[PDB]
Amino acid sequence: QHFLHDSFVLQKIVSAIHPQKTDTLVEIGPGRGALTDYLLTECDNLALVEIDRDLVAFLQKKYNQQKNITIYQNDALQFDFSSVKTDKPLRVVGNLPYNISTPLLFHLFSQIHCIEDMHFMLQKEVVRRITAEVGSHDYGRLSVMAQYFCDNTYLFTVSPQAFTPPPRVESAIIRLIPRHNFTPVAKNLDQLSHVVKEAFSYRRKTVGNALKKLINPSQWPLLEINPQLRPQELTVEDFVKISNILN
Repeated sequence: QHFLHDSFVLQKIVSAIHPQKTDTLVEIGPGRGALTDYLLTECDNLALVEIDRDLVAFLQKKYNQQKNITIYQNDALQFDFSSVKTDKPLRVVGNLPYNISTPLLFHLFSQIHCIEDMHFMLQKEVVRRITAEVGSHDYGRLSVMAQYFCDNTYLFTVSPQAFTPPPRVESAIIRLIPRHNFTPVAKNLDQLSHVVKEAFSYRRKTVGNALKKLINPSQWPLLEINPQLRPQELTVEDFVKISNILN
């Protein structure tokens, strides 16, 4: 676990989020509450989600007199964010390890109607992948799903020296904002997830070969997609189009 301790970074995070007392926030991976201590004065309610028993015990001692802090000892990967009963979508924030980043994001996406926006500290590489340009070596399954669900923005890089103990690599803050008002929509989100997972299973296949069990040769022209391209060359809407012809 890497705990953020640099006050400049911490304040920079608060500024990016711009918490308001209208807001209900959920912080995943609060650590010692370094960021929490800034946030609790700026919002209506702040729920902390953490699986570690010792961390939670420390947090409970720290915040049991704090009216607007609520603490959940739960697995964030299984957490039902709709169980935080409030009138408005939640603002999610947090500090995530690499190994849990994709599954936590996908989990949040599956409940995205519950979520106003997200600000996370992640390993810089993950942020690059989330915000990757079509065609790049960083553009893959994570890129495609995250960019289908959200408009995503790299905000700034954070050096290892900001954390205790320090990570081995650069970190970064990313903003993800659920999209609305776009067309075409994927009519079936499971179909979309399957198409994209299959497409990127073997990155060096042509998409035609990758998806040969799903799309036959006569269908590629209907999608106006060149099946000789590798999947990394397809746009998010290309994948949405693939998904929709299957439903």
